[PDB]
Amino acid sequence: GSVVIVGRINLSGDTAYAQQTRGEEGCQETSQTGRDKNQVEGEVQIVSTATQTFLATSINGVLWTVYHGAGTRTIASPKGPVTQMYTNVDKDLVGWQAPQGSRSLTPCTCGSSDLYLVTRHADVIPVRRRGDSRGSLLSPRPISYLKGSSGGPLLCPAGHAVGIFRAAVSTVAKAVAFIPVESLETTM
Ligand SMILES: COc1ccc2nc(C)c(O[C@@H]3C[C@H]4C(=O)N[C@]5(C(=O)NS(=O)(=O)C6(C)CC6)C[C@H]5/C=C\CCCCC[C@H](NC(=O)OC5(C(F)(F)F)CCC5)C(=O)N4C3)nc2c1
Ligand SMILES: [Zn+2]
Repeated sequence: GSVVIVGRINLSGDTAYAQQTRGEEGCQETSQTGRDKNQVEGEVQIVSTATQTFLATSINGVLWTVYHGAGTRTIASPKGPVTQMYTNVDKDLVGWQAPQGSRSLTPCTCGSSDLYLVTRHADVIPVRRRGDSRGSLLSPRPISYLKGSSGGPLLCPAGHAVGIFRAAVSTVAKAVAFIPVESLETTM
């Protein structure tokens, strides 16, 4: 079956807000056909397979997500199922050509230490950068709050993309792992 856009997250100036466009019944049927006529908008898509929901982030003209969510699946589109352009399991990274109407985030060149994880609810969670692929949460959170947010963006204060959220370190989450925008460009 195909990955399906079921909603999205829009970044408005210094804010993010979510919208739902599809429920479980529509997700299951569109996953089967791979045919999706819904208009696309936003930098972050809420995506779903038959059985898992997660996020996808547009960067550099590619809609990126995690392999552990998408597998090798196509993504539903107005012209039917679209094959992945990029698949790297070692990076836990897949990507498809970005849908017409999504807006690509700008890769960050700030070097900032303050990062902001966007969750699937448009919650913006502060994070302290610790290198290029890890971040420490300012307040620990039950991992429940972060589940379903893989493939969403870490942003810098200016709103640029720093990386794709991959996994969380926990024992309550204390830290997060993300794929740096630099690794996406190397893949590309
Ligand atoms: C099948 O072929 C594959 C190929 C490559 C691959 N690569 C990774 C790293 C992987 O890991 C899985 C899924 C990740 C996940 O849960 N991702 C988040 C998420 O939201 N997923 S999701 O959207 O709910 C879902 C599953 C898509 C629907 C974003 C978190 C939020 C909450 C975590 C809840 C407890 C989990 C804590 C765990 N911790 C961790 O693995 O930490 C490490 C670190 F210590 F950081 F190094 C990475 C290696 C160890 C974790 O994050 N995952 C476990 N599976 C695969 C599988
Ligand atoms: Zn920046």
